[PDB]
Amino acid sequence: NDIAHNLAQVRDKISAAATRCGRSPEEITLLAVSKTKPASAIAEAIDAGQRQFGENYVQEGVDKIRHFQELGVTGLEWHFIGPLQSNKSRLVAEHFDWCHTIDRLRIATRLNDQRPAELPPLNVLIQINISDENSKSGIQLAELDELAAAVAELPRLRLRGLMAIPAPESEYVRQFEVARQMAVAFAGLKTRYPHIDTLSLGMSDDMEAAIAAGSTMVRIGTAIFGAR
Ligand code: PXP
Repeated sequence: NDIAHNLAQVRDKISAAATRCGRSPEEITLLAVSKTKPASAIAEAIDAGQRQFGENYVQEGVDKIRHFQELGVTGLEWHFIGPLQSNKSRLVAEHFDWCHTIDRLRIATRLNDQRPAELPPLNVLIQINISDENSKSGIQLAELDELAAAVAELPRLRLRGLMAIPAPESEYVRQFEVARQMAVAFAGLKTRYPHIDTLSLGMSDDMEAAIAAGSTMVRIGTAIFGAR
């Protein structure tokens, strides 16, 4: 693999997908999903221009984070995008800049209470289980309003929007409709809540549908770093 080459290609596809549907490419944030890839591979991405990285497992994330802190690398943004058990919340709160997987209030409160006061608030997204009946992550859409309100008062967090890991679909129509469900909910949150600007939605194979539907952040793993 040439990570630098993949980055530019993915970025071209992102830019193509945004322009094709009348969006500025500036609206879509590329989040490089570096789970199960060595810090050397992240380094190749960092050198090529990538600054935003997503990790699914806490210790693996912190190692990579501590590592690039020691090298002195600036302007990085680390998103934790895997499920978050209670006993591993302290590590996420101390080292990450974003968490995409808030799906119950006890975990949000722990993250709030373990977040060092010198750090800016942890940017958090509420995860919706929009279409996956084999998953236990994410709330139902009916729960969004209540959970968003509870989480919105936590002063060491900053509620920024919604995330969803849709059940896998092959039909492009279903990818788009499911993503549109999320964008509608995102839209509705934004009419009421301050600084709702992030809809984390779309991976390597449903990128186009997700961007057409209104996603602001795609989470690309395979098309950048190869397979896992
Ligand atoms: C939460 C999350 N986002 C993004 C990805 C990236 O998927 P892909 O490799 O197809 O780009 C993954 C892979 O597990 C993921 O779990």
